[PDB]
Amino acid sequence: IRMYFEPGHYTVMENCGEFEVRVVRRGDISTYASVEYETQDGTASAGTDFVGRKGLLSFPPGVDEQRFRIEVIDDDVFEEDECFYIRLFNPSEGVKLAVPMIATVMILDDD
Ligand SMILES: [Ca+2]
Ligand SMILES: [Ca+2]
Ligand SMILES: [Ca+2]
Ligand SMILES: [Ca+2]
Repeated sequence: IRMYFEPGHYTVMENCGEFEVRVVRRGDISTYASVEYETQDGTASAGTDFVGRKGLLSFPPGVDEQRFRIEVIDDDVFEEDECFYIRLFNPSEGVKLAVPMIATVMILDDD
């Protein structure tokens, strides 16, 4: 069992409100599996550019992907391109992560 981000890169608009992130499970599909994710600060900041999130992604037997939305924080203040990262971790017993196993998000400014 392998798990990774697909898409691994996300290009998002500051006005976009929310975007879906997607993690995929490959190999044996027949057993329950899970992986934890957590946003991580980059040149973009939790609290000011996006709202931080940590979670558990559960894959029941038979399901090979999980999606989750992340909220982008809009404002009226000019910036240039900025990144933050979502990272995977604590995969359940059978699981080994593959690349990408950290997703990259660029917030394109609009102001
Ligand atoms: Ca910023
Ligand atoms: Ca911003
Ligand atoms: Ca804006
Ligand atoms: Ca802005």
